[PDB]
Amino acid sequence: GLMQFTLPVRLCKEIELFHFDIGPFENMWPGIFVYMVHRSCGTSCFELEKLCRFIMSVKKNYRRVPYHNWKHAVTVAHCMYAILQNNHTLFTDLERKGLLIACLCHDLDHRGFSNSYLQKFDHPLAALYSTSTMEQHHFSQTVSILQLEGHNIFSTLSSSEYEQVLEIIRKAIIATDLALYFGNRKQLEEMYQTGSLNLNNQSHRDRVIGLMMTACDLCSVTKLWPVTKLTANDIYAEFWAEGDEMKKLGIQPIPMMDRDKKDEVPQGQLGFYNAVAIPCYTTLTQILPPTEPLLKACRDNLSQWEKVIRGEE
Ligand SMILES: CS(=O)(=O)c1cccc(-n2ccc(=O)c(-c3ccnn3-c3cc(F)ccc3F)n2)c1
Ligand SMILES: [Cl-]
Ligand SMILES: [Mg+2]
Ligand SMILES: [Zn+2]
Repeated sequence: GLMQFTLPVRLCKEIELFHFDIGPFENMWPGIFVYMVHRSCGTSCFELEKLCRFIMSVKKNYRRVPYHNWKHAVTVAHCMYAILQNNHTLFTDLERKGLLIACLCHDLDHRGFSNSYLQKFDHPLAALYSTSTMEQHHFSQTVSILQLEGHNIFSTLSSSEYEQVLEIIRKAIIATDLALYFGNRKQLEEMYQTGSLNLNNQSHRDRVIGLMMTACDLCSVTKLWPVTKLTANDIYAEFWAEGDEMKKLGIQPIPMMDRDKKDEVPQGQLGFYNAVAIPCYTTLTQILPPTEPLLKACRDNLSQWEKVIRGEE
């Protein structure tokens, strides 16, 4: 039990900060995640043998796509770690366990295509799961991996603790469907502003955990500008591949996905910051004040894109 994961000094210090980038060394990402579980949760909350085997099976079931890959999973898990560590006392033992795993597993077996493309292609997954298509698949994949021999990291939880954590993970992964984000945030905005928000109301927690998941998922817009700008290439590589596939189905894609309209990206980023990312981190900061650094970094990156449009870069 007395085996700690230890990171070089720079990573040890910077991993605590919201804007940490996990770096280009793939083989350090597992250690970085176990490190975050040990500090967030405890060295006893998982059997290392089972955790390690769970992490490497999850890694294996992420695909070699430009953005929705293993690096994305660990990046989203790290943002969640930063939130839990800046909000120590507000979350239960089970919520800390469930949510880091939820974040690691939230895009399992992503193919690089939106729910929309699956529906218009008429993919079997779109028949199995009529809404939040990929997110139901992601949870399904999470459950399948937990059930491989020697992979059940929740074994030593009671039957009711176990049912609770799988329920936390299911809602967390479903909430990463950005189509559900708009309504979730509207409701949390209303409840905060009437003083009706109660963290003892489970269905209020559910919504707050929902908004944290959107925050962690979108967290590439909260990094130092050079990280944010370079992730955007990966994001748009997937978008333009989906646009190509739309044109193959005979559908003109939205401009976001059309690689012909590559000139419109800077304005498209402003819309996304203004319509999605700024509202998301604003409402998160209202509910969880210590997550303000995510709103601040997001605002800095909005300004960086405004400079791109104004020809200053
Ligand atoms: C038209 S809309 O409903 O506003 C809508 C639907 C889907 C994607 C975007 N969108 C546009 C521009 C971006 O930069 C991102 C972005 C930034 C960080 N993560 N993501 C992201 C988020 C996802 F959910 C999926 C894939 C992603 F790259 N997302 C907008
Ligand atoms: Cl601590
Ligand atoms: Mg997803
Ligand atoms: Zn994601």
